Amino acid sequence: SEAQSRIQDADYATEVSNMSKAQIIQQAGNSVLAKANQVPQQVLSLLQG
Amino acid sequence: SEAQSRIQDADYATEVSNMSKAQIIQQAGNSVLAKANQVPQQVLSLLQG
Repeated sequence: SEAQSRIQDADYATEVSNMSKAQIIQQAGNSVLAKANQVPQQVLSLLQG
Repeated sequence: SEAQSRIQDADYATEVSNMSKAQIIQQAGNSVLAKANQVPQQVLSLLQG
């Protein structure tokens, strides 16, 4: 049983850190997606209309 | 998709300048045409009639 515990029974210590890092990266990705979509309208500024 | 963008999708920066150039030439040519049609009647001026 202790043997089987070493292949199954994922250690939460690394898993929670991975979850936090993934969520942070997802938030950053949403932010940068918004900021990138905020770029083009400078061309409308060029059009001056 | 980026590759297809690099072939289509005219750069607006050059297009706006080209449009400004074309409009300026059009207006200047119209004015010069008016002047050219305003030239001839000196021949009537000669006739003194």
